[PDB]
Amino acid sequence: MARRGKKYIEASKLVDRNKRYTLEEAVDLLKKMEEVLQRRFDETVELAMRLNVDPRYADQMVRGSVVLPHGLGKPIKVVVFAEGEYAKKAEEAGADYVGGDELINKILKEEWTDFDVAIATPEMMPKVAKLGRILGPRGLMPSPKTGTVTTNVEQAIKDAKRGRVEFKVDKAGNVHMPVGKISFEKEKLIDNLYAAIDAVVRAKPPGAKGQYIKNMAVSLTMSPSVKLDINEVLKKLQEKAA
Repeated sequence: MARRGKKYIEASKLVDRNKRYTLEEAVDLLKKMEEVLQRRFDETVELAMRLNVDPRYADQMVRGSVVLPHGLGKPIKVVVFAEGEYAKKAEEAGADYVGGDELINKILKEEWTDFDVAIATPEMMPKVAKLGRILGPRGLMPSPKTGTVTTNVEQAIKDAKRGRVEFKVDKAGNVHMPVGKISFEKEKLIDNLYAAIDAVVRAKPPGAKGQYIKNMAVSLTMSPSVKLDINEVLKKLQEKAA
């Protein structure tokens, strides 16, 4: 498709390079970007924060959850990659699709992605990796950052079913949160974004020193990023609270 790349750079031209945007500006750009990108799946809206923490220490771990104000109409369809004891727990907890090598091969070979969230045990991730190419782009790859790689499958399934978004900073201090679909009306996306940003703000650990947030940006899965103005956003956020 000698079309897709023309579309990517056009969408990039919408962003002022070193410009740092308000949430309301950014969601406006995301929508304009999608107008150009015209993707055939409903792109996930992604929040990226880099935090000033070394999570090697317990007291600098950034970990939490938040029920975004606006999510997809329920029920949320949940796939769990699991074997043995964990598969039983998975289905007991109400997972829609529970499976191992067969499930994984069905997804890859039939290009079947009819579900809202994927969770995997740590033991299954090595087998799940080959799903990176179909799931990655659709925001469906199980990841520790979304807390979707775990042996505590029951709590992860229930959290997904309730729209509780889980986050966990990585070793480099980066948090990634999906905060809705681009198909959502903007007012909803702005709401979800304050909600998510506030949650990470409140997760500030006791060992966190100096300037907590070092970078913030929002993206669609396959679009350029929009940098956010950290101090503006935190001001807007504080002004609506205390």
